[PDB]
Amino acid sequence: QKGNQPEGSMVFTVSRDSLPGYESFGTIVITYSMKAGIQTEEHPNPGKRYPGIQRTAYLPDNKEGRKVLKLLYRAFDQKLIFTVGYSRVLGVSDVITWNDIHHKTSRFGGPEMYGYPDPSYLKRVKEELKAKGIE
Amino acid sequence: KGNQPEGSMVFTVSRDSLPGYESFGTIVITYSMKAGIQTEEHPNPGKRYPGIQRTAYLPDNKEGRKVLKLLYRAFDQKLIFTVGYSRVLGVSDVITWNDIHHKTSRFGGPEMYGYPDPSYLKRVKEELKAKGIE
Repeated sequence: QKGNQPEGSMVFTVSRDSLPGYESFGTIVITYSMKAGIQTEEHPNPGKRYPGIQRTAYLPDNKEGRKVLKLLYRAFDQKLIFTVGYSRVLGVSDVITWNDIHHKTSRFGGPEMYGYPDPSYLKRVKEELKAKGIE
Repeated sequence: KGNQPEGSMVFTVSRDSLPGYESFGTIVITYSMKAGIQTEEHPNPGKRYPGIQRTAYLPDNKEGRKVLKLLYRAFDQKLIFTVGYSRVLGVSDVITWNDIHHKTSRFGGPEMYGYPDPSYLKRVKEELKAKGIE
């Protein structure tokens, strides 16, 4: 239902250029700009500061991509796109992290590079949103 | 020449404007950097670092396009990123910027690494000149 995402903003814009696998369409560019803050009782280490982050994600500008954009706005409103805590790979804590809804942060390079082509990505991200009760 | 990890730099444009640069579009630069193993040119040779993805923004005006061309040269000369200490993460052994500052937000001004910031394009050109890209 409702998460512990930091304060911040979500905006988007579009480019006429295409993503691999979606050559008939332009590209949605989502920018998240999240503020530095102090962990609340809603976070794993209350009282400890965390820095802000900035992240950009990409979607094809087609009916399905715009539906996912709408669902991501819903998740952002429900404070579910990001959380604060441990970041698995580096094993650092007290940082802003993603929250199990994967975003393509590269245009190209396929899944190895968190980019396109990735023909099942839109289906996968919808599954991840549904797991948060967002459909 | 620097010691930037393997990776790619691409750009595209949006018709929407950045604060302070009304009636020009927005250049969107995407950097896609591969995980790797530190070389002898890095601070901890032999240690692995994970890949990163970063997007940066510039106004699509004359000055912004000049900066884009210079950033392409810097990327070609392996100077945009390095591997080392990140104060944000509080660790080293990660892919970091290399003292060529990028705006990773559209909005929110300097505190958010975004626009408006009337002195940014001058600053980034100076930082490029410091690496001999001019």
